[PDB]
Amino acid sequence: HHHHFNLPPGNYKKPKLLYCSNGGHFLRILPDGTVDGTRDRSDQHIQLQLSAESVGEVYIKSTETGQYLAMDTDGLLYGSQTPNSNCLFLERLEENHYNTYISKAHAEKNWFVGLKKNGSCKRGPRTHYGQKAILFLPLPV
Repeated sequence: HHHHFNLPPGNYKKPKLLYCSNGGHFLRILPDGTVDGTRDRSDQHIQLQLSAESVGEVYIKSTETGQYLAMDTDGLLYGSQTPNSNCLFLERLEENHYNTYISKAHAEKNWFVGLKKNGSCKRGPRTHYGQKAILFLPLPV
């Protein structure tokens, strides 16, 4: 493609929690389709199942509700009931350590999945390489 191909180690067999180093929040997909982050590890909407379409391309689904993480045309994250092209993310390693997710549908603009220090999701255009907001650490459930 038009991006590097350094991939993170690990597999997709088990669901995971995506911990964002920015404010220490776990990515969360609420039932109402809202996406944000919470520090509460017992939350039932932070358990995410990642699966790969093609190598380096993944879907991120909440095991609790079955919703797929998706980014709209204006760069906002939301939970989609069905796995369409806007639910695909390029899963890449960053700084030889973290996981980052670029919206495939908007990869030319580098719109990343990201969380602010206050736990609210960042809007695509507002994300950039170099921010802690886009840096995630996957933890097995």
